[PDB]
Amino acid sequence: SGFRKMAFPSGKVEGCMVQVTCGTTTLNGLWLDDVVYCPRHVICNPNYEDLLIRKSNHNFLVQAGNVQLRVIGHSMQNCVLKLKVDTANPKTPKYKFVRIQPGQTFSVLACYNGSPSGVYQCAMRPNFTIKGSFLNGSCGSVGFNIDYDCVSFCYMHHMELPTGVHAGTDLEGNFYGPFVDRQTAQAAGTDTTITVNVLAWLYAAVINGDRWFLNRFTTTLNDFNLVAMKYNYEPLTQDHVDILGPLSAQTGIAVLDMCASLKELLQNGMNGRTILGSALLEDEFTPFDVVRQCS
Amino acid sequence: SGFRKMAFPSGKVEGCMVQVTCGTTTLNGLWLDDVVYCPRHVICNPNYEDLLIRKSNHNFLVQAGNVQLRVIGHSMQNCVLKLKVDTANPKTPKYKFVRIQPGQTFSVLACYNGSPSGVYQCAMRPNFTIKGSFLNGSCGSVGFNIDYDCVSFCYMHHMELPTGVHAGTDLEGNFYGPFVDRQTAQAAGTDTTITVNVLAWLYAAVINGDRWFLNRFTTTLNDFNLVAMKYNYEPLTQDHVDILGPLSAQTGIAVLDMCASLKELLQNGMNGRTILGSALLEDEFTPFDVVRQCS
Ligand SMILES: *C(=O)c1cccc2c(I)n[nH]c12
Ligand SMILES: *C(=O)c1cccc2c(I)n[nH]c12
Ligand SMILES: [Cl-]
Ligand SMILES: [Cl-]
Repeated sequence: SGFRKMAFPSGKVEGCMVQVTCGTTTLNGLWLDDVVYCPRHVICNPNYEDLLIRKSNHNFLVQAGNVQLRVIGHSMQNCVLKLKVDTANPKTPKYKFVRIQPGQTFSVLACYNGSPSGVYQCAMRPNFTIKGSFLNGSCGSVGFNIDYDCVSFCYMHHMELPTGVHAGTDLEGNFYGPFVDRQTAQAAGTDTTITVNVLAWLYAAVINGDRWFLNRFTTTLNDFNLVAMKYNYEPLTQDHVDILGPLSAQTGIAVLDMCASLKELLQNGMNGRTILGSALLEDEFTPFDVVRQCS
Repeated sequence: SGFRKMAFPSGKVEGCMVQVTCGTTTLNGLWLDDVVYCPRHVICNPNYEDLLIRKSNHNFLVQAGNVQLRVIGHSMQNCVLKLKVDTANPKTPKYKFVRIQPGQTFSVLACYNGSPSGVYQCAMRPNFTIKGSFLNGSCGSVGFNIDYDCVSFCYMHHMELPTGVHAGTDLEGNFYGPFVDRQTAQAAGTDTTITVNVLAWLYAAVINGDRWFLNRFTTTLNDFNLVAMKYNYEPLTQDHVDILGPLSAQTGIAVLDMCASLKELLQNGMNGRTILGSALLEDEFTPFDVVRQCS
């Protein structure tokens, strides 16, 4: 019983975190086999190809705890620097670089000066920002999922935007969203609520005995989607209805009956009631998150 | 910027988690130096001294990943079993066994069959329960804080109570609260809201630019405490006012001015507004948690 924002155990990622310094700029890197990955900003209008051609291997200080790693090669891939080192990280887990979709969740290991500070779950918002928790020095901190023994790295932290939300890249240095790794007027676009996640979370609440918000009513996909649009919820698709199948089955509540409940919650609010300890409709749990945690 | 329920990085604890089996009962243990700690329930009205005297070392299967640990001694300390093993855990961190107070937070590493599944933050409620997330098999999962390099273990998971909340022990096997490790009519007592934490979190919101709920008003400790009692909030003490000092100073808001804001929030509710992404007054962040995460 119970329902928490649960992160993956961070051990496998902690053994990969290093400190990278160039000049008087320090930030975090990720040490997998004999490569260290970090934000190319570590070498800072800028023209990064110009800035990098002016560097040598000896201009990069990499520290894994105490041990200094010798840099023997450097190259840029999009917004990430790859520092080749003379030692394979003996703690390298099985890993993959995957890009996630808006609406998907991942764990963030927040790190300062190469030292892990804390782990929390995040969703990629529809507007390709994340509502993270990051202070000066967290640049290079990574986001990940773990399946069996395999770490799927999906995010590397770069920027804080003016609304206090966060912007970064996948591990091949491609930004999520229309953001750049320099100072501009850039701002988060308008965001939406992740409908499939809100329905997943209502399923979690049912599995955990919160049933107050249910009703005998139903609706069609199309009449649901007309109320969705009105309250800045993204459209529900048949794929979404299909991925909610296993939760529908476990609870005996049709997806379109759960939609009728959500329409009533959006039209009436909660009348001072809570669901799974929240007074608002939570949208940062995926169907997979609910199945992973509930039973 | 941002404010998340952040857990400690779990690596140091993951390297200590083992599986313990006795008969057909399996649960989790904690392997520190040459001792394994687990819930004595693993040997299950029961009379545990009777049950334990009937066991031998060979009746305990301890598995650290694949490696079977040889049990060379067994003893009971309150509700915890101590299995002496022939090998010191080479991954033992610096550690302490500390008992926490109601209102204090800790990280939970939820584990199944000796394998870590997920990490989340919990508070010890005033009624000495925790609102955890635990499924069958999580028995033995531990709660902890980390200071520098030192793991302070504070909780070992035992029971789910009929409201779906959780009960366990400190690492010397002394229960938090008036609970026993057997089936009875036992239930959580009435709970209260942790006032000092709610004020800490309002400070976090200010540090992060949520200031809508502030007012020009003040109150005394005693007039605050009269509204506290009415809404099932615990009393605020001068110690509490003292521990809020550093957050008061950083924000320039007197503790008793923040109390006046809280009284208004309790009397009026939020009028459909949010604070740090919540529509209700959050009480599971300590003053230390806010200082740790904010700046
Ligand atoms: C990390 O701190 C980081 C990464 C990319 C761009 C920037 C900027 I402008 N300031 N810090 C950055
Ligand atoms: C762990 O599962 C555990 C610990 C203590 C007591 C009990 C009981 I009764 N069922 N499971 C227990
Ligand atoms: Cl790999
Ligand atoms: Cl120690």
